[PDB]
Amino acid sequence: MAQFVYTMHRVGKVVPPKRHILKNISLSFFPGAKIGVLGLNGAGKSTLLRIMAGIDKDIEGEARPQPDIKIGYLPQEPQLNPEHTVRESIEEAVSEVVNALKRLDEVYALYADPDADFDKLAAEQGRLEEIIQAHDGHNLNVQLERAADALRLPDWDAKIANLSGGERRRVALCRLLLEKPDMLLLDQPTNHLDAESVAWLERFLHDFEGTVVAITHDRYFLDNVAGWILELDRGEGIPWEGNYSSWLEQKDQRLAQEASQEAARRKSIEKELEWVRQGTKGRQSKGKARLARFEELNSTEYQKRNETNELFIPPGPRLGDKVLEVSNLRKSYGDRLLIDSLSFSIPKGAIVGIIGPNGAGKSTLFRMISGQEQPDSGTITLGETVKLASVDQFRDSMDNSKTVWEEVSGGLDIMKIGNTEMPSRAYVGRFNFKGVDQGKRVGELSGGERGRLHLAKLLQVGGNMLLLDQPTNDLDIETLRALENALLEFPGCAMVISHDRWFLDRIATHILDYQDEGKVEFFEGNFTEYEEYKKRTLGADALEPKRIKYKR
RNA sequence: AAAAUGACA
RNA sequence: CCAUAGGUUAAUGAGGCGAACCGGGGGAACUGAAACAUCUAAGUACCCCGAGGAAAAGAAAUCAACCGAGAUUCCCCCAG
RNA sequence: UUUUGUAUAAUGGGUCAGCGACUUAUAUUCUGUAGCAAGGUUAACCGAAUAGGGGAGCCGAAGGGAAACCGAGUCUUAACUGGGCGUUAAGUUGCAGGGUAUAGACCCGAAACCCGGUGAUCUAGCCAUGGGCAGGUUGAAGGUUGGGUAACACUAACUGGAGGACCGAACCGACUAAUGUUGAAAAAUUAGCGGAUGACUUGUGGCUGGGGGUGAAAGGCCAAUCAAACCGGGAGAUAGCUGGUUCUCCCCGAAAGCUAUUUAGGUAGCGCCUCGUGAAUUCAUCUCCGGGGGUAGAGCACUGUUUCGGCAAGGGGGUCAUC
RNA sequence: GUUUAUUAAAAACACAGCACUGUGCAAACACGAAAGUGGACGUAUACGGUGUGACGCCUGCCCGGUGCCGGGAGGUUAAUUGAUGGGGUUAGCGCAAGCGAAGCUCUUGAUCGAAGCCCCGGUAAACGGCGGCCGUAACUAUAACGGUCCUAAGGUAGCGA
RNA sequence: UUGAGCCUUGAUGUGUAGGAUAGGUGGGAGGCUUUGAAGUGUGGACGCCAGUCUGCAUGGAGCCGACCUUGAAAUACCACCCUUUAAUGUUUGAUGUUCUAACGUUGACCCGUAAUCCGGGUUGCGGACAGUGUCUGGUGGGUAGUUUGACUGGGGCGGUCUCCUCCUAAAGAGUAACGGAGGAGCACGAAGGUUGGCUAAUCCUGGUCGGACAUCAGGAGGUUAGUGCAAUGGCAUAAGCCAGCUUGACUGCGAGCGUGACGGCGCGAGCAGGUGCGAAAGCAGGUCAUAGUGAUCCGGUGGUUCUGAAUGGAAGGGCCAUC
RNA sequence: CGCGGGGUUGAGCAGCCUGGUAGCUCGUCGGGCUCAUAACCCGAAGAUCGUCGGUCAAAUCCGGCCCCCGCAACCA
Ligand SMILES: Nc1ncnc2c1ncn2[C@@H]1O[C@H](COP(=O)(O)OP(=O)(O)OP(=O)(O)O)[C@@H](O)[C@H]1O
Ligand SMILES: Nc1ncnc2c1ncn2[C@@H]1O[C@H](COP(=O)(O)OP(=O)(O)OP(=O)(O)O)[C@@H](O)[C@H]1O
Ligand SMILES: [Mg+2]
Ligand SMILES: [Mg+2]
Ligand SMILES: [Mg+2]
Ligand SMILES: [Mg+2]
Ligand SMILES: [Mg+2]
Ligand SMILES: [Mg+2]
Ligand SMILES: [Mg+2]
Ligand SMILES: [Mg+2]
Ligand SMILES: [Mg+2]
Ligand SMILES: [Mg+2]
Ligand SMILES: [Mg+2]
Ligand SMILES: [Mg+2]
Ligand SMILES: [Mg+2]
Ligand SMILES: [Mg+2]
Ligand SMILES: [Mg+2]
Ligand SMILES: [Mg+2]
Ligand SMILES: [Mg+2]
Ligand SMILES: [Mg+2]
Ligand SMILES: [Mg+2]
Ligand SMILES: [Mg+2]
Ligand SMILES: [Mg+2]
Ligand SMILES: [Mg+2]
Ligand SMILES: [Mg+2]
Ligand SMILES: [Mg+2]
Ligand SMILES: [Mg+2]
Ligand SMILES: [Mg+2]
Ligand SMILES: [Mg+2]
Ligand SMILES: [Mg+2]
Ligand SMILES: [Mg+2]
Ligand SMILES: [Mg+2]
Ligand SMILES: [Mg+2]
Ligand SMILES: [Mg+2]
Ligand SMILES: [Mg+2]
Ligand SMILES: [Mg+2]
Ligand SMILES: [Mg+2]
Ligand SMILES: [Mg+2]
Ligand SMILES: [Mg+2]
Ligand SMILES: [Mg+2]
Ligand SMILES: [Mg+2]
Ligand SMILES: [Mg+2]
Ligand SMILES: [Mg+2]
Ligand SMILES: [Mg+2]
Ligand SMILES: [Mg+2]
Ligand code: NA
Ligand code: NA
Repeated sequence: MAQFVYTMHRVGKVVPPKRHILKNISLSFFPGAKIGVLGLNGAGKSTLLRIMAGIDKDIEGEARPQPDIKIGYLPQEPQLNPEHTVRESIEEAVSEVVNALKRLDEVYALYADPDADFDKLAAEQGRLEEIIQAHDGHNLNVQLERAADALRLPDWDAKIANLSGGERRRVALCRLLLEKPDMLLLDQPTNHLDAESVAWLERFLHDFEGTVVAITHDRYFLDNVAGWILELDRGEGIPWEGNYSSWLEQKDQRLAQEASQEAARRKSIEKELEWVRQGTKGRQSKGKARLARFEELNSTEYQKRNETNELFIPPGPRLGDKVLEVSNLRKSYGDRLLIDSLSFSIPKGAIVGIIGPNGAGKSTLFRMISGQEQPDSGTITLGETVKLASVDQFRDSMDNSKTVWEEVSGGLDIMKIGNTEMPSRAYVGRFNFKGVDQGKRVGELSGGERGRLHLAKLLQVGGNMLLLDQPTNDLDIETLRALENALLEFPGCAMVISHDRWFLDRIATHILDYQDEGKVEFFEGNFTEYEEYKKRTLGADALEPKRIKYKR
């Protein structure tokens, strides 16, 4: 009884093609409930989040929150100001209190003035004597000095342009949170965070009540916090009570049963078609009712929209012994040194996984490798046979006003990958972009579809020193494993930057571990062999967490 | 663990 | 001994019949809809119970419209 | 009579005489006639009552708009120089008539549905009771006495009298043929045929009732009637379907087409007929004038097809670098 | 032995025998608005239903469809229950405007909620089903044999114009 | 045995730096401490792991406030506790086991009674189940009511049913067959409106890769080109091709006509209010035209006090737009 | 001929599924293992997707031509 924070009733949704990404989803939520939303890229999870937060009311059905609840919505790709700084971007969040202090000091100026002393005050200041109290505008200074510690935000002077990818998400998380809301709706909240930040956030989420609906492709992240699982497969809402391991078997069972029913329906249709095509045998019935039943049996069902399979990677020029060695590399920004005295040499035909904290120079390394930057010391020495192909860390380089096919190919009926040409339509189709899904504008694309398309567009240079900067951005399990199996077959060299060590556990052959002081160390092997190295030359240190919290 | 066959003189 | 159930005994009443009309309990289908299932035929035919010279109803928890009328029953309009 | 069409070998009629089919309330529209006339007229009812009262009410004299509302105007519209509907031409009540509506609705005619009752004296099954089956055969189990065994088993003679057993009359049936089909008979006669101690047959009396009975099962039987008995009622069910429709004279006089249709043999609007009113040199023939055609015919520049020339691509079988 | 009384007496019906299935007794089942009767003054060696039809030798493979039996985890799931949001009215604050307490009403429908169905097994003397194309051996006549596709399984014994 | 709620008792709340696990206001202040210390073992939950709460060991008379070096201060009552939970009460819900008193008894005995019916009385056995009533989901040819189109060179099977183009079609319009051939159930915020500008297919000669055919140059050419999609009629003033600015793909009307049996469908100058393009004259109420479709009823969503059943409101209607 | 289905490597089959992407098992050819052959291992080849033709795009759509495989020919 009681409770019942949020409700959805027969909430359909129709997209321009014709299909219903959501149809007949009727369910309710309760205080202090954690829901994890699963599905595939295209299942409608982000649209459901937008509806639940109330951004869009173009539904059929009802979607009601209980009155007097604060809703914090974290979207797929939060948009900030490339002009702002961290200080003036975070300061926006607590807006009713900065103006409260400013106006209170101005009223402290104007109150001693004998002009309308009993008119300009009783009507105006009184509306602020509690805006400074309920929100507590006096102690925002210590509030920020404390809340900065937990996230370990970038420096206040830092600019958004100078900010790195993970720190940007950190800032956005602080901005969203500071409102102290009840409903917390997040769409993939841990896109760029490392082990420390992800563990901290998934402890804080579990502690924090008020109901949290989280989109996540990460089994380990979901297991800690989720008390309920929403499936959201093909326009249906399947609620599961349990953990990921128990739900995965039920999902597989459902798929197997649906395939069996499909086969049975096929066989029935063959059997009835034979009778329909038989003769007449005299002046007898032929059964108009039976004909109507057979005609009704010809219905349609949705195949799983993207059971995407192994991607395409076209290798290019043959590559020799020199694989762009690096000697005495040192990098800094003003006085902030990222890397000092780094020297290594990648072998031939290897995959090199790069690991480290947020804003430790990982993207900077690719920047100076691709010629965008320069080294403050030493030199990187390219091999003359080396072809470069580096994937940008951010999806935000496409133009949202163009079609998928036009964006990838360039408006050419035949483009070329590497040296051989092959048709552009086939080249895109190799990335599971069928002819129907060809026509959607790249601004109308899910996160995973956008990532796949951007990867497909950039990988057409036909190079052989693939500098992947987090290709595992918004990839599902099957989408991830397709590329994970395609990469192991790459002839050329692959340098991969990522935060999820489980993906790298299957593909990495060389390791670049970042550390403090700007220390970057090379290693040859996989992560189990790295653990073997640590255990052979060990050190007793496991006291990672402290749980700073936010409020006093 | 698997292991079939070889015209007459 | 309880006491009830019960069995003889007396006087008083009703049993059945009859044409129509009347009140009550049940209650069709053919037909029309140019087929038909909601609907109409129709609370009609028919069955059953009960009286009376008539029977039922009947003295506002009724209408009306800020003006008012005064139980019930039947006839002519309202009005197809 | 029905038809495109009948001497038709298409229907109906043996003949006379009698009977037999467009009617009757009410309502509405039009026509003729009669009375009053911007008015006309009453209903129920009262009444020594076809009179006289009764004007409740109905129609008409004003329309427009969905409505408020306005008013010889109104609606539309922000508004019409507009545009739709109206003003400017008399109605109402009887009588007679032609239509339409609700009633059986011009008359005769179904197979069928529903309701209440009468039927198991014929026939289905079953229940209680008591009769019938001439005559002649065959030899089961069993038993006794002998043989055989340690005992059995087995065996021989005698005896015995079983059976949906055998042949065959009464009795019960009904396989073949002939006769008879306005019969002797609304299922029989004649010569043959099956069962004939049994799951038999028969007398008397009971029980099962109509969407129900009973059925050694055929949709068989339930009073000569059964894929739902008979009698009465709803009931003059419905019939876009056949048949029939009664005295006389004068005038005019068609259609078998289009569109639509659960529609093709029905119906509805229009085209074709008749009666009445009002109107224009209204309409028809002919001569002259102003028109636009793309048919018949003709033709091959075009779309195609068709031969014969002289040119000429270009090409194919061999001969070739037989790259 | 029985049957279409009145055009069909039969290969049809019945039958003894066989099998499956239900039924623990106030039995299943049938006639009955019900009381109550038959079953039966019987009691699983009994009674009802269905198929086959003495006797002899036998009765092969398939649980995919459709029925039946068992399971209860999960999905869906009625009546009841009426939390919530929206709307109407208005005592008042205003006296232009608008807001709107308590009550009363219209609507919306949170939670709870069984059997069935989905799902998991069995069952064929339960209703039923029981394959294609191509090559191959001293006359190329045919295939003991092989290749491949599909099925729930590919017709066995015995018969066969 | 338990889910859930409620009320009271306890406990828990470690950013940095003051002192070191500290949630908020307190109200203000030293009082707590002696139902026997700060101190001496450790009980145990937890921890961010320094320890702070707490069972028991003798004695049993102790800490801080205040100063504040940080934003804030001193666990030294009680308050809705604001947070986790830990309990005992406590209401409700479920799942169970036990009982007797409703109820069942087609178990035994007794009486009415000379009665295997019925009733009553004792006694067992079940027992809040079973059973019945109302509501409700499933199943339900066991039973009942009906439907199952038309054209058609007889019916059935086959084909077809609405719209557009050509021919049949007889030089106005219309005109049939199960006659001869093809299409449609759309698209376009530009492919629409103006203002500027431009004009094709094919063939030849020359020329880098490059040829039979890509781009370039100049000659013949003269619409054999093109139209957003079938065919016919059109198109150079282009209705074809290329750009700018654009929203007339406007609102209310509409002289007068074409075509339909009707429902309806089509063309339309001009008038009023605003609008775009152009220097203006002017053009623009969709697309070169002809297919791209569905009446009424019922209901949904916006606007409008037109109406609002005693009155004021409201529900519900009406009208306009639309599904 | 009235109505349906089919045609893909040397054999049997997918892929026609709403067009951008020609595959499978056996078999042919060349090596290897073995005294030698089968089996087994390794490596290759080839298909105008029946045909005439008409969608940016087909094996995939549609019309036709060719051949093959089934079905129906009822009431008198
Ligand atoms: N205009 C459009 N036309 C066609 N498809 C569209 C259009 N707009 C959205 N879609 C489709 O609707 C779906 C929206 O999915 P959504 O944005 O929820 O992402 P997701 O794949 O469910 O989740 P996530 O990216 O967060 O992992 C996608 O499949 C997207 O392609
Ligand atoms: N132009 C710049 N000016 C100042 N600082 C910069 C600039 N570019 C990068 N940095 C700093 O360099 C550091 C590394 O940034 P980088 O882009 O390499 O991040 P990263 O390690 O890849 O992080 P992430 O996890 O977000 O991918 C950060 O601290 C960032 O603020
Ligand atoms: Mg009497
Ligand atoms: Mg009728
Ligand atoms: Mg009729
Ligand atoms: Mg009386
Ligand atoms: Mg005639
Ligand atoms: Mg004739
Ligand atoms: Mg003649
Ligand atoms: Mg005659
Ligand atoms: Mg004659
Ligand atoms: Mg005749
Ligand atoms: Mg005659
Ligand atoms: Mg009027
Ligand atoms: Mg009937
Ligand atoms: Mg008898
Ligand atoms: Mg005998
Ligand atoms: Mg007989
Ligand atoms: Mg005889
Ligand atoms: Mg005999
Ligand atoms: Mg005899
Ligand atoms: Mg008879
Ligand atoms: Mg009948
Ligand atoms: Mg009648
Ligand atoms: Mg009659
Ligand atoms: Mg005449
Ligand atoms: Mg007819
Ligand atoms: Mg000619
Ligand atoms: Mg016999
Ligand atoms: Mg007979
Ligand atoms: Mg006979
Ligand atoms: Mg009994
Ligand atoms: Mg048999
Ligand atoms: Mg259930
Ligand atoms: Mg029936
Ligand atoms: Mg009827
Ligand atoms: Mg017909
Ligand atoms: Mg003509
Ligand atoms: Mg003409
Ligand atoms: Mg155009
Ligand atoms: Mg121009
Ligand atoms: Mg134009
Ligand atoms: Mg056009
Ligand atoms: Mg009112
Ligand atoms: Mg309204
Ligand atoms: Na998303
Ligand atoms: Na980065």
